[PDB]
Amino acid sequence: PLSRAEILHQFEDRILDYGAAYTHVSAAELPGAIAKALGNARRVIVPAGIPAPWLTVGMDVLRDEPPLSHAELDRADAVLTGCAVAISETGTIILDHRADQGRRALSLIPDFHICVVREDQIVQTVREGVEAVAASVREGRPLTWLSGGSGVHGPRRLQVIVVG
Amino acid sequence: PLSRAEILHQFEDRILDYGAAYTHVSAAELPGAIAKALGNARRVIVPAGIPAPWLTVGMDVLRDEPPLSHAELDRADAVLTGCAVAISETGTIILDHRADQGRRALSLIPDFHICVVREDQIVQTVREGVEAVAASVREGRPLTWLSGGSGVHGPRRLQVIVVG
Repeated sequence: PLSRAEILHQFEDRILDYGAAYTHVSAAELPGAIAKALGNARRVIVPAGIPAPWLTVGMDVLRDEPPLSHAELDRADAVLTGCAVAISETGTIILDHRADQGRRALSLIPDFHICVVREDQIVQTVREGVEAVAASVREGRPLTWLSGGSGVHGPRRLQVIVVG
Repeated sequence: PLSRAEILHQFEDRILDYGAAYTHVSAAELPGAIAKALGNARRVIVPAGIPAPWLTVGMDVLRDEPPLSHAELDRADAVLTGCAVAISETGTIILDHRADQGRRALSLIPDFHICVVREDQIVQTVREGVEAVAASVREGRPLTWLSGGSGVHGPRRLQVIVVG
């Protein structure tokens, strides 16, 4: 097994090669990091399970209750989500669409995805990643795997924020 | 390991428990099965890589070149896709959005998904399923895992057609 430091560095490398933005911050720095990532385009879709402390005044928060129309999603500047697990070897982020991630449309239609990944959600191998989401699969939850590897198609911009 | 027969029966059970329709047909029967699944609502989105022989006169074929708008996708009656692999234990179908599956929007926005699964694409375990799509992940292809387990949220209707 790789060390945690090597895993973090590997994940970073793979996310950067994907063409995504990447930053690793402390919990205290997180709200600022998200704010910084949004810049002056602050119309951000926020799934119900995103912790309040991540959010900051000046965000134009869109909520998905009632569900945002395709047009509302397309007009949003960004979507902010957590994830289920991330895999360092392939720079993969897996969503299982729990409350901090929202339904599939929220990370498909908007053009800029800000995805917050806790340091402890990053595993080295695909095998471990699948183990982490096995229960979600058994529950019938959908999974979306977004990968750098070893808009029309989805968000053309991705910011990954590792925290902790 | 389960036998192929037990695997097929298991996959069927899990897909049926998901609330999906399920049929197992021969290759010769496939075009008819797809036609039968569409009924009188024949406006079907067909990814470029779907083999011509699956398609039948009377289908109102929509192509995604140029890309269909959200409204065009929402107005379509169905989308027809292949898949990457299916897992019997969890009734999971994994898409990797190759040419016979199309971009993520095509299986998210329309309300009725007809998904053709070759008998040889069905594996027993999640472990095997991941092995089957590992190369896609390494390539950076997105994966969508649709699962029964052991519209707003996506297609409210799913027809699975196992072939061969």
